[PDB]
Amino acid sequence: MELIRFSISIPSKLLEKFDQIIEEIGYENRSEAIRDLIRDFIIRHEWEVGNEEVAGTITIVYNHDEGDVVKALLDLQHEYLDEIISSLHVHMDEHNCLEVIVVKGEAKKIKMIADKLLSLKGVKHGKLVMTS
Amino acid sequence: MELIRFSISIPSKLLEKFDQIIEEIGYENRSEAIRDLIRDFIIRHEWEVGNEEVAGTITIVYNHDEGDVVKALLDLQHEYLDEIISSLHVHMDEHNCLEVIVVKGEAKKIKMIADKLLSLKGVKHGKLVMTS
Amino acid sequence: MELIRFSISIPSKLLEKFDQIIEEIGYENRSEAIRDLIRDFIIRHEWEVGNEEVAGTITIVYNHDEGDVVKALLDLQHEYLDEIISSLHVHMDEHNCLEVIVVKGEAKKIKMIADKLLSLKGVKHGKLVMTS
Amino acid sequence: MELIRFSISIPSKLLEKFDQIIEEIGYENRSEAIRDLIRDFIIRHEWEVGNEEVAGTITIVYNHDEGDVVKALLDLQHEYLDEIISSLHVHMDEHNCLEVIVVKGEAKKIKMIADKLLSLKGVKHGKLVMTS
Ligand SMILES: [Cl-]
Ligand SMILES: [Cl-]
Ligand code: NI
Ligand code: NI
Ligand code: NI
Ligand code: NI
Ligand code: NI
Ligand code: NI
Ligand code: NI
Ligand code: NI
Repeated sequence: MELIRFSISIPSKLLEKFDQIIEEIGYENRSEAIRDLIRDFIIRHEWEVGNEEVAGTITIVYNHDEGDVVKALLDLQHEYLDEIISSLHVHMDEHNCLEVIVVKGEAKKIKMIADKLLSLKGVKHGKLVMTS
Repeated sequence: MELIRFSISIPSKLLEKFDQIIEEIGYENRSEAIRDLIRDFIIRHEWEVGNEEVAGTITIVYNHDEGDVVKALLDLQHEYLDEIISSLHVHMDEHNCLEVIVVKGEAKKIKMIADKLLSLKGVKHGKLVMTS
Repeated sequence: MELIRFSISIPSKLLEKFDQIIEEIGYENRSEAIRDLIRDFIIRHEWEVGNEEVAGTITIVYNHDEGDVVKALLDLQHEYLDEIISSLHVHMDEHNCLEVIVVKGEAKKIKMIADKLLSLKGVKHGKLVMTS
Repeated sequence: MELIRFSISIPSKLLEKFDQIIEEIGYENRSEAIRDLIRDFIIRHEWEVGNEEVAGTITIVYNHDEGDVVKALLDLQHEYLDEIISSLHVHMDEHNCLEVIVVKGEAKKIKMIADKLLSLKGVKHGKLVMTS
């Protein structure tokens, strides 16, 4: 409606990995993709602060052998019964596990639970995904 | 390492709600905020680059009456058995569903299926969380 | 403590299939296995009539294509939200599905729900399994 | 078809609670009751006969603190990846778990794993529901 240009300083290695992925997706340029990022952020954020009701999936990959991650995960999960519905676990290989934990409840409490889990030791990856 | 600098054209109201949320969270500059978003975008999409062997969860939400969405999904999924391992399904309310589909395979073929799924009359959007 | 012998009439084809399986398990004879059956029955039964609290797994295999079984299953499941926790579904092949539905609640209501489901059209197999 | 007749030695108190429950349910004779139990036993175990390719759910219940039960399970399961597909896990209370493990493979190897699982310090019993 009325465009304003500004500049940003970013480590070159990083900006290039971006350009590669973005180039792949079909984007015409950066401003375009960065705005998406920005636009999505704002939205994902108002929910996170929302403090309402969300249903979510916490996907995580972890080497069950590195530390007591397997221990911690359960203890942490059993600590939040009301918010944790059930959990799917797929043994990816001799050492690695993929586990998606379904959670329902107050976005605030859930976004803080997702954090606790993903903040764990053996946790390699992980991401929360919410719904209205 | 080399710190490259560049600028982007962005609509005001958009750039407004951003800075606006930026303060709240506690950033120092837009460059910090924006860089993160980028590091995160890379994390989320690097798999779409190349053809490495991936594995993860495809979370979606739907209405099991609103169309053939249900049969469609099964017919579709059952088409790519090899890539789709299992899938958890929570019933949110009387008509709306939450279903996490776990998969593993080659990025190109994975995104091929991810797209075909997300794009169906009945599928009301659905995020992806894939690693390698 | 004080053994009483009685006799039973049973289709020969049947008694032989029994003898085969029982022979396989490691049983020394029939009375032995039949008593197990009887002993288990009595126990599984007092729960079923129990009317208390149980957590259960309803495993079922069905050709999603034969009838609207896929339809019926969801409609029936969404009809019992409070009792149905979540559901795992594994696409066994182009036509067949294995789906284990987790349920919690009043044994009476749950044992009657398990029935409704397994009584469905496309339903080939199925069995309820309860816990204290 | 030929109706064979045979008799069995059974302890009274046992044969007592049986007939006792038989009336309730509404049977006409013990022979009806007993025959069913047998038809059902066959349904539940025919897979243990031979080596056909089976698939189903191994439902179990445990206490995630009571021993190494948890790590044990994972180490064990991760040993037979090929046969074990996925597994749903509900948290019942503060220390007790419910976990349905979905598998597919050859009867002999399936029962081999089923046994090794059911028999572990931490596993407080667990039923099997397998077909072909
Ligand atoms: Cl930074
Ligand atoms: Cl009969
Ligand atoms: Ni614990
Ligand atoms: Ni595992
Ligand atoms: Ni089909
Ligand atoms: Ni549903
Ligand atoms: Ni419906
Ligand atoms: Ni299926
Ligand atoms: Ni291990
Ligand atoms: Ni648990």
